[PDB]
Amino acid sequence: SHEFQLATAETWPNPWPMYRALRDHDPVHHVVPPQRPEYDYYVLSRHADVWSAARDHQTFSSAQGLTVNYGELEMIGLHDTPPMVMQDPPVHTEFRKLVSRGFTPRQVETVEPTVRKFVVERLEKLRANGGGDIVTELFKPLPSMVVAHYLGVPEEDWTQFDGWTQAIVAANGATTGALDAVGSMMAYFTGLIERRRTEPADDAISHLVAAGVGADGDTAGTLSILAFTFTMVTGGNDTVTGMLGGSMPLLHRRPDQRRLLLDDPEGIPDAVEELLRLTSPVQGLARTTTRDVTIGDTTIPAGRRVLLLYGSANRDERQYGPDAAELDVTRCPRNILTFSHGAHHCLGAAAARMQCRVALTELLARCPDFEVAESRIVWSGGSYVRRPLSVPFRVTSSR
Amino acid sequence: HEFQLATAETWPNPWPMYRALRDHDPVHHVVPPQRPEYDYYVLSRHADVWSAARDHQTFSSAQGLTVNYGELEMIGLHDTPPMVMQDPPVHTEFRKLVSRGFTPRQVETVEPTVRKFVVERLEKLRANGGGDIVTELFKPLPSMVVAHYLGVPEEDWTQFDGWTQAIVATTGALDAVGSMMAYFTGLIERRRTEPADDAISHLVAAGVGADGDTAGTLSILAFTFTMVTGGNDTVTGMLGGSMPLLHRRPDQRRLLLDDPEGIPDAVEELLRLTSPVQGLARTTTRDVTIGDTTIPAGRRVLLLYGSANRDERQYGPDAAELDVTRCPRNILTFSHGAHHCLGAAAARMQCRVALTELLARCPDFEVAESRIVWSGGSYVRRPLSVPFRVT
Amino acid sequence: HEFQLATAETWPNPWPMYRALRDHDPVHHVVPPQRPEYDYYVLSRHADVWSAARDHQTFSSAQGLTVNYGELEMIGLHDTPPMVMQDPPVHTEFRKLVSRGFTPRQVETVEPTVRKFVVERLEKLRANGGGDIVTELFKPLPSMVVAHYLGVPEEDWTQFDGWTQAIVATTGALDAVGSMMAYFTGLIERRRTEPADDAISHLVAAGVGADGDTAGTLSILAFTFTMVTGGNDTVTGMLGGSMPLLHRRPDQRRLLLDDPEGIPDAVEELLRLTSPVQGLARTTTRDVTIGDTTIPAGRRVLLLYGSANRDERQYGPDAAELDVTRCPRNILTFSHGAHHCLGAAAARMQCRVALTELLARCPDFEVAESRIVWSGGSYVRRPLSVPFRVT
Amino acid sequence: SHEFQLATAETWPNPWPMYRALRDHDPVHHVVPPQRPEYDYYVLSRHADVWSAARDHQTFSSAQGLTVNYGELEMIGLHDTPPMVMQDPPVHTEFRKLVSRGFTPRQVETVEPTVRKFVVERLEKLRANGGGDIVTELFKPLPSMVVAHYLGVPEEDWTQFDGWTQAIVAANGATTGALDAVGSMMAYFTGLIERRRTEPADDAISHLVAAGVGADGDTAGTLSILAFTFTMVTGGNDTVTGMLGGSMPLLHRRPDQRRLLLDDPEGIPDAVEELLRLTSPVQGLARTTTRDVTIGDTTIPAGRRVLLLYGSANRDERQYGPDAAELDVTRCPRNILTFSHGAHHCLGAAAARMQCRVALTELLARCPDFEVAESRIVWSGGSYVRRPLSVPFRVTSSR
Ligand code: HEM
Ligand code: HEM
Ligand code: HEM
Ligand code: HEM
Ligand SMILES: Clc1ccc(CO[C@H](Cn2ccnc2)c2ccc(Cl)cc2Cl)cc1
Ligand SMILES: Clc1ccc(CO[C@H](Cn2ccnc2)c2ccc(Cl)cc2Cl)cc1
Ligand SMILES: Clc1ccc(CO[C@H](Cn2ccnc2)c2ccc(Cl)cc2Cl)cc1
Ligand SMILES: Clc1ccc(CO[C@H](Cn2ccnc2)c2ccc(Cl)cc2Cl)cc1
Ligand SMILES: [F-]
Ligand SMILES: [F-]
Ligand SMILES: [F-]
Ligand SMILES: [F-]
Ligand SMILES: [F-]
Ligand SMILES: [F-]
Ligand SMILES: [F-]
Ligand SMILES: [F-]
Ligand SMILES: [F-]
Ligand SMILES: [F-]
Ligand SMILES: [F-]
Ligand SMILES: [F-]
Ligand SMILES: [F-]
Ligand SMILES: [F-]
Ligand SMILES: [F-]
Ligand SMILES: [F-]
Ligand SMILES: [F-]
Ligand SMILES: [F-]
Ligand SMILES: [F-]
Ligand SMILES: [F-]
Ligand SMILES: [F-]
Ligand SMILES: [F-]
Ligand SMILES: [F-]
Ligand SMILES: [F-]
Ligand SMILES: [F-]
Ligand SMILES: [F-]
Ligand SMILES: [F-]
Ligand SMILES: [F-]
Repeated sequence: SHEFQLATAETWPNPWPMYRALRDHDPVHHVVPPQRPEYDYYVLSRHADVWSAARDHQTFSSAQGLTVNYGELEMIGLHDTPPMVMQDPPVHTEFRKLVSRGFTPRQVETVEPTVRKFVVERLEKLRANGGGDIVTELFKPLPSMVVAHYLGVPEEDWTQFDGWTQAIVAANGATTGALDAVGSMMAYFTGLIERRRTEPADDAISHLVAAGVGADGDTAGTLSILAFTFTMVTGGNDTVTGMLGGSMPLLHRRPDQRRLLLDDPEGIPDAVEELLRLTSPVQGLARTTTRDVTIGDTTIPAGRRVLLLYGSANRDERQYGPDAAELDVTRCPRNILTFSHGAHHCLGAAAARMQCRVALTELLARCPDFEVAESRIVWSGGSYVRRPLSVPFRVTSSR
Repeated sequence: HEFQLATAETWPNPWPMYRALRDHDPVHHVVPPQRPEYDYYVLSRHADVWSAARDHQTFSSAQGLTVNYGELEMIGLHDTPPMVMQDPPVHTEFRKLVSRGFTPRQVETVEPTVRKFVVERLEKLRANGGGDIVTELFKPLPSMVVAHYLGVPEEDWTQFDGWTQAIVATTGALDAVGSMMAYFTGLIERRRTEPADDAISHLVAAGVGADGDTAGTLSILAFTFTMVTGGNDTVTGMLGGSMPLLHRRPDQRRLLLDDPEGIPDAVEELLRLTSPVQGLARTTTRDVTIGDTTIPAGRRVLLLYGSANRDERQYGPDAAELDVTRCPRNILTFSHGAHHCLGAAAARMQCRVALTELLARCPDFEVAESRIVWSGGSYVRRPLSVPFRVT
Repeated sequence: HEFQLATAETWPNPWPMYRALRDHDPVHHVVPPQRPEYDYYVLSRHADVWSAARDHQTFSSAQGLTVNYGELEMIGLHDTPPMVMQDPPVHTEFRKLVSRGFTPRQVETVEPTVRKFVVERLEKLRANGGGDIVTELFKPLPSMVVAHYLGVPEEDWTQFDGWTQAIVATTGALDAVGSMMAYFTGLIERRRTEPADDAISHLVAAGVGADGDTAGTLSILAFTFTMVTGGNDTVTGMLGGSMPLLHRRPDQRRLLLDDPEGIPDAVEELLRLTSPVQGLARTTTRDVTIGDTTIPAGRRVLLLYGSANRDERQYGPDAAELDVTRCPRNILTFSHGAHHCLGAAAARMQCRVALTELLARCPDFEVAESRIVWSGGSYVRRPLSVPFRVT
Repeated sequence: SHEFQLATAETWPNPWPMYRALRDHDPVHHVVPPQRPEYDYYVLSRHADVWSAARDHQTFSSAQGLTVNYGELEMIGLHDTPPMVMQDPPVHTEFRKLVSRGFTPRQVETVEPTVRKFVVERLEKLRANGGGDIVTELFKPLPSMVVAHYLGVPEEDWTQFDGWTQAIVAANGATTGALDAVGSMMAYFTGLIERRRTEPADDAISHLVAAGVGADGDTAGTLSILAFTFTMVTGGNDTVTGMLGGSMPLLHRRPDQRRLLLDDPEGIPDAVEELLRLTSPVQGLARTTTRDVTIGDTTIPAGRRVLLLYGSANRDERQYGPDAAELDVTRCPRNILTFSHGAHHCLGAAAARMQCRVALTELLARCPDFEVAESRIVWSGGSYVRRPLSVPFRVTSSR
């Protein structure tokens, strides 16, 4: 297929061939914006290369940015960039230590029931109409509760909070309700932060406040806690949506794979893994070299940005065999990059996995013969996170 | 004595330490016993600092502006600007847009508004014999100008300054930040359909934040925050920092009293001696050699503007003292090069005004040096309290 | 349940967790939430652990033997051997010399001395109905043999064990370490002109420490320390660990009571089921692939000897239970390959003796499983207290 | 001159030409023991290369050993190796943090008087005999007091402690008094450690005990504190001796340089720096690569040991000019490697510097026209630390 090109809503449907293209012919692809040559960068597509890069945080930095956009830490450009910039060990270690305290196994169990309740409520509402938009009806609002949960947002506010969430996530002058939501969200948290100073819980934010972040005047601290929550509200929400929605077409395309999980629900957890591999909600993130580095026969100059195609890595035939491109709920894939590897390995991987499990389990139980109108599926914009905005669902069984 | 990052108790007199460095260790090496890897260098001579600032490709700003490699560690104590600028080409565009909010029309337009406040507050002080000139005037003063450049509508200036003064400060500032944050979100929204001439309007007009951006809208708020705090302290610093200087040299003030036509030139001298931004670091993007010393690539190098301005090698023997008639050239109070301060004009205007009115309405005033209280912070040197007395 | 490094409260029954791993996650990946970089793998199947241990060039020992990358951080809590062995070629020479202190003559020579103590203490216990068989016998017992291999003269064995028992334990052990340290320095000095057949004599005879070496003399002391502690706990572990097993399966004991000619074979079975050294890590020297999983170079990989020995894929369905008649082959209680235990013989002898005398003089004994107390430590599993009762 | 070859007492006199040889012709010299080829290693001699290597602790590890001896962390071989093995950041960071607490400026001031007292006592005793062995009479016992000081050894024990010190430092069956000293030293410290558990000072050791090292049973901890003290007693003692003694011939060879410091004692501190550069007590230490690394046109395989010739680096003409080999007390040398650079930059650099200053100052004041019988100077064994055992001194002025 075509050569590298950052993804758009139009290209998100089948980026797989471009990946194969790169993997089979330009493992270390050099991109040179024809107009702005000073912003050239590289793209890694082979599982092996992407894997090493992600892990070797010493050579491939994060604190410079996570996208191929050099103006990332400035003002112009942004739009498609994480709200917060992550540091590298040792600097990053304090943070990871503290925030991981709000990301324990109890955190998952404590909110799983809520997840299932909602999943079942919406699933049955859809069985009522014998169809609908499973993304709009379930996979979009679903993650918001988990994110609110991890952020330490009290139930009374859940209603209000989800409001703001949905206004912002919708961003991509309809986005005016967005600037508004952000402000609202903004003030809310400075409040919640205040509340936590003396009424701490065990949510990530409580552990940062309790640890002193944004304490006695420390403005920069408070600001970063905010940057964190907004990064969670935005990304933590639609990465899960991307997984759930993105899984629909994969399953639809193969009822035999669906049948396996039907006669034996035990395969679901493993299936979630295979689904995670193929969907790769976070298709790719970039790094900045901290010294001239040589991969294969290409030598990426220091200071250059390199995009790690996690999505291509999870589909690399070299790592997963000939059928890498196909769905195999029994595959039990090892070394997937869906959550990356190394210092920043996703803290909510078990939260996402739980959500996928509950969702897929309930779905397969109540809508054993669902169908997806692929052709009518809509993909969100952005070049890094691959999620669907709309997924025409329809249980070939009603009432 | 040996070099060391300043503190509120060491800010009263860093001058000797600077001389020491300029004279005996131009390219000073600091090696923290606890962390020899988190080592850095300190340039103190005017010629070097000047050349360093001008050479952005070699001395980058995109790594931080502090000598602390672990600055971005949420741990605590963040003596650092609420956000950091990139270097060209990246910075070029940003700077180009924001500079449209820093035009001559911009500075001129608010001057009258500023002079009025200065006079009102000065007279309020004469009506009391004295008072703390920093909290009473110098602190609130720079607040207005920031708002003016951020495009904050006048009616709000009262409510706004309300937060400003809480943030630049029992942490009710958290609330102040939330309020101000949300405030700006609306102002940005608004600016999408009412593009004035403020920096923010020019940014929003470019597409920043204008689209449920997030990140983009957050960087807008980071910038507004930098201005809100940095823009206050620096002016507060210079205006307050000038008090003891003018107090100590009555002969100088006399020159300005007999001939106020020399106040603009005095403003330069005062800026040279105050250097509110005593220093800011950079990070070598390659191994660079200065004199005998060679600084490895990726090393923080603190540019001591404050010292460079007092460098005898540049301003003569008396470089260390007040000479309102000096008319110093090439000062580094606003750095040099790609990051040269955009609010230099705005900064100068506030002092030309403030100083003129001070001298014109309180020709005879006294400052209790001994009772001045400096703020903390190793990079920006400003007084928290400067007891004033007109008589 | 999910995998996790053992603790004194989890040592009572790890068997289920192992099964789980062997059956569902042969090459288990552990990713610490606080430190995803300090991640590692856990091999639990006999075939893999066996192959891992045999392949030293790929799975090195010279990085540490714990899954904790920050093991050598003085911070605190050091669940790790008092020193670490290198891999061939380096290890080859060391092992060659030290192995001369682990000869057949060596094991045979002290057996009688050992059996006597066993009998004395066993009778002392019969004279009291019972007592704690670990503190009363199993703990002091392995002490003698170590001393014997370290070349500690018998008269001292009393004073020596004195320290041993203090160290293997209000930290009067610090003093015990100092005393023992100095003790060995003299013994080494001595050995320069009185080279016996102990391991130390063979080392000193080679030139180690013998020259105001330091380092060299300190490594001698590190080794003697490893032996002193490790060599005790492991045997203490196996002997004590066998108590509940023999207690639980009276039918088994009966087989040994009617025919004590089957005790040597029972010793193997008991070693297979106790695996005092439940596990020890290695560090991949290259990217290596096991099954679907690929472990990156420089990754700690915990070899679960304890699990490999209970692997049904190797010993059949009942692999999980006591069959003194089994005569298990290729157990991993003493690892395999370049680091295969040198004191395997010495270890086996102490149990052949201890067990025979136990069964011969207390055919009818009881162990209060419910009241056994395990020691801490995630790699060596031994009981601190095993209340004994003869009746 | 000849090709690389680890130093011996016989070769320590003038190793400078071998260095130049390497620098000018084999900057990345490959050494291959003819008999044990598996133990091949590399040697860096150019200031630039040695400097980068020392700093880049990520690539060039320390925790594997500090010498070119691969059996370093085992048993056979040792002899010429540090008693303790240093870790790499982050692991090493805790230690550095705690021990540096006992290495403050006060620590120097608090013991400087003692240094000067002793220096003057011995100097005058030598003026008495109008000569003697300045190493045996002063530069050998001198450092012991500072080391005892930093280790937190109470004055009453000073007598006893120095005894053991001298017995061990003498190591290189006369070394029998050594094995004895070590044992004595050994037990002493376990005691001192005990004492510190409740009677802590501000000496390095107190900070480790107070921090918990070797606490509630932690045997490994206690053992490492010991390894540290023995590393100080051995190395901390004779590196200073190497500097002081080694400086004698350098000064002797140039009375004009000595004259400068005579008419202006201010130059002494700077002189100490130039002396430090030329003496390089720690001529070199090795590192182990943690990945294939390429210097120039040579690519040192990972896992290989590399010797960083600090002594050659300080003499590199490229860094210090044409006269790099000569003494210039006004040179004011920048970037010297005498104390290394990076994570392990010597903690006692200011202590050594103080000693050199006091010594050199007193010497130049009381023995302005001393002489050294170079030909009769004796060098200690070992390939890493270059110190003299004997230095025939003689003030061409008596009484
Ligand atoms: C299927 C959904 C998800 C995917 C694919 C995903 C993916 C990722 C990836 C790849 C990273 C690291 C990016 C890099 O630097 O390469 C990351 C980090 C992280 N994720 Fe997720 N994530 C998901 C859901 C979540 C959720 C629901 C939460 C929160 C409840 C979460 C919390 C975080 C946090 C806090 C980190 C930062 C860890 C660090 O920097 O050490 N993620 N995620
Ligand atoms: C006493 C008065 C002030 C002083 C001494 C001061 C000093 C500085 C310095 C040293 C820099 C460059 C720092 C570096 O990169 O090393 C700077 C940049 C800047 N200042 Fe100020 N400043 C003052 C007042 C103001 C005010 C009131 C504003 C406007 C509201 C302002 C806006 C800025 C901006 C936006 C830049 C960044 C320019 C760029 O990055 O291209 N400054 N200032
Ligand atoms: C219950 C009895 C014992 C058990 C289960 C045991 C277990 C082990 C294991 C697992 C190893 C290899 C560890 C590895 O590298 O992964 C080992 C090595 C060794 N053991 Fe033991 N051991 C026991 C008793 C003893 C005794 C009493 C001595 C002798 C006094 C001894 C001396 C050693 C030595 C010196 C080695 C190292 C060999 C080498 O590195 O080449 N062991 N032991
Ligand atoms: C002229 C004399 C001395 C020289 C040339 C010297 C040299 C060195 C060097 C080169 C290192 C680091 C080696 C490497 O890894 O490359 C070192 C580390 C150190 N030195 Fe010295 N040293 C001297 C005197 C002392 C003294 C007197 C003390 C103690 C009072 C001392 C305490 C230490 C300590 C504790 C470190 C370890 C720091 C760390 O690992 O972070 N040194 N020394
Ligand atoms: Cl603290 C933190 C920082 C970064 C990331 C990861 O980057 C997030 C994805 N994400 C978010 C949550 N879980 C996954 C991201 C990528 C690309 C773009 Cl354009 C936007 C976003 Cl939000 C995760 C936590
Ligand atoms: Cl966009 C921008 C970024 C940085 C700077 C300059 O850095 C500011 C000073 N400042 C602020 C305004 N005018 C001057 C600063 C330095 C040190 C410390 Cl601790 C705090 C602050 Cl705020 C200027 C604009
Ligand atoms: Cl020279 C040598 C080095 C290591 C080992 C083996 O490692 C020992 C076990 N051990 C000791 C003796 N026989 C067995 C050990 C493991 C874990 C923990 Cl936490 C402590 C210890 Cl002590 C054996 C000789
Ligand atoms: Cl904690 C620590 C570890 C290592 C070193 C440094 O290595 C020391 C030199 N030294 C010692 C003190 N100051 C300098 C050394 C090198 C070579 C040889 Cl053969 C022996 C020794 Cl002792 C310094 C502290
Ligand atoms: F798009
Ligand atoms: F660029
Ligand atoms: F890898
Ligand atoms: F139901
Ligand atoms: F139904
Ligand atoms: F302060
Ligand atoms: F001065
Ligand atoms: F000069
Ligand atoms: F840090
Ligand atoms: F323009
Ligand atoms: F307006
Ligand atoms: F001038
Ligand atoms: F005016
Ligand atoms: F005063
Ligand atoms: F435990
Ligand atoms: F089981
Ligand atoms: F299987
Ligand atoms: F660590
Ligand atoms: F042999
Ligand atoms: F004997
Ligand atoms: F078998
Ligand atoms: F027997
Ligand atoms: F029981
Ligand atoms: F020698
Ligand atoms: F080797
Ligand atoms: F360098
Ligand atoms: F005298
Ligand atoms: F005299």
